[PDB]
Amino acid sequence: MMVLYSGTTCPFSQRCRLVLFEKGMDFEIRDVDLFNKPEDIAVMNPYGQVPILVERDLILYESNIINEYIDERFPHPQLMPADPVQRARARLFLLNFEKELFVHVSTLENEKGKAAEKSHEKARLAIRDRLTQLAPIFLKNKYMLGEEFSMLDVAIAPLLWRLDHYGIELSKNAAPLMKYAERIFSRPAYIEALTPSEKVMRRGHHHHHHH
Amino acid sequence: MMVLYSGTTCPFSQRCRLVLFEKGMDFEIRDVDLFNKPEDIAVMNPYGQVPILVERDLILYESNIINEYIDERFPHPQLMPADPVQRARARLFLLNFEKELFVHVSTLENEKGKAAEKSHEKARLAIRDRLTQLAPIFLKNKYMLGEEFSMLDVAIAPLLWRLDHYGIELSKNAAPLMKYAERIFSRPAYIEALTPSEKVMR
Repeated sequence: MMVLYSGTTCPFSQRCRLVLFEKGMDFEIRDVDLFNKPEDIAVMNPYGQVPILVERDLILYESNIINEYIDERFPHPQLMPADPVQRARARLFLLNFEKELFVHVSTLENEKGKAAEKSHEKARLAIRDRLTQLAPIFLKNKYMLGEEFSMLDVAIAPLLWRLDHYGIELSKNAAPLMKYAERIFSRPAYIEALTPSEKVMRRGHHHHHHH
Repeated sequence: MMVLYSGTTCPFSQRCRLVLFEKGMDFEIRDVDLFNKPEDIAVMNPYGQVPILVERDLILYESNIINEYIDERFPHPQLMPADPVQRARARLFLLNFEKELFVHVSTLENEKGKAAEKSHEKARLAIRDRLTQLAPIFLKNKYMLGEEFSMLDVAIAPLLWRLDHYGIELSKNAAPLMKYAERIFSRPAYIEALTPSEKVMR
């Protein structure tokens, strides 16, 4: 019985929720209010961040560490490729996502106040530029690795969900990336892993994916 | 035939050289120089950095990515725990070392000039503080994870080799850490992986 400490609107936590729902596991999600962070969070994770996975005497944090652990323990569906060559390639993509995309997500989530407005706009522009570079991939490819859903889709989906929430506008040539986003958002495990608060981030001009 | 593009004094490249000699399979080291960096380098790695590994049509960069792939291609000796819980813990420890130690190694290796002197000192202080926290475990641990040599030792060894080279002066509590460092340096694969240029640093 794994317990996941999950921020209600935390994109990193959403990665871990999505993995758990995709795998249909026995788990308990403990909702954490990041506006009022309990002290146990910093006891379990010296960096004081969610998500955190607790299973017996095991405590993991960092969403990609947690998800790699879960994928090895419960490989159905297999989210990291089983072939070693393709797995290394995928791990390198995940690493580049963290450096080129999710450091800016962290900026948008963590830096606060009028002093952060400049860094937020830099973060929005960097994300826009990099996402636009990814877009041509999704003309030929259903998901990041082709036909099969993978950890790459898991890792990036919470950012694609939040483009409107973050005030990030893409030019029209990024249309394939948004068709890909909707392919992820239509997945039944994605629909179920969304928190009620995350559902409210969906822009007012677009309907919700349903079963 | 694995090919490793290697910086002859690059600590991240030394990580990969160490892993390759630990595994003992066939491979070729290609030295890369700045001003002799082949134009092909940007196609392999758009960040323009070594180390880079090539095997058939596979191209990898980032030392931990390269080494993790070598560890899985050639299982023995295993550089990560076989137990999934222990391995997850070790992957988390490695990730934390990148943020707590090797971001500062990168500052020392890459930032250049008088503008960088301030950040170089900040990098030296941060490394000193973290290594001081770490040192007491080697009163009781042969290697980072205990009795078994692992990727954690691989990852940290080029930094430990370079403490004098980087001008990093450790606190009085570092003696167990330095005895641990000599335990890595006396490994036959570490001796093989040292370049003539690295040997001069100590």
